[PDB]
Amino acid sequence: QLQESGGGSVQAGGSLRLSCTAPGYTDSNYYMSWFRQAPGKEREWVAGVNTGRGSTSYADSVKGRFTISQDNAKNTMFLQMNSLKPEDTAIYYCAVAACHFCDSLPKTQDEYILWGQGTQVTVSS
Repeated sequence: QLQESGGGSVQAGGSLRLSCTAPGYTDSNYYMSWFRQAPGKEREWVAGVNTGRGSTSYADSVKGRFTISQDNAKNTMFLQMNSLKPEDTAIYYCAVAACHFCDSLPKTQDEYILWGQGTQVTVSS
């Protein structure tokens, strides 16, 4: 029951902005991460934000082209994806977990509690 939007197809070098909203999370601090999976591969962590600290982190394959930006509303985040390349084509998934210590952004699949459907991103040359 996450709200995800922004996916679609874009030419190579273009950009998209993925949006993710967690309805109950105006309370709490939380981890929110993006994972992606292309048909035939595992689901890799892409980027995430630790609202408890205020910090963001990125996988090396997207570092310098993907940035997370907060919203005025504290239960929503955006992933701005620039200079997209074909191998960024995949289903992108938002994931959220309420935060106790707010101690370190987790980078695997199984430590996140809430998941969306995923938005599909297709990059064509």
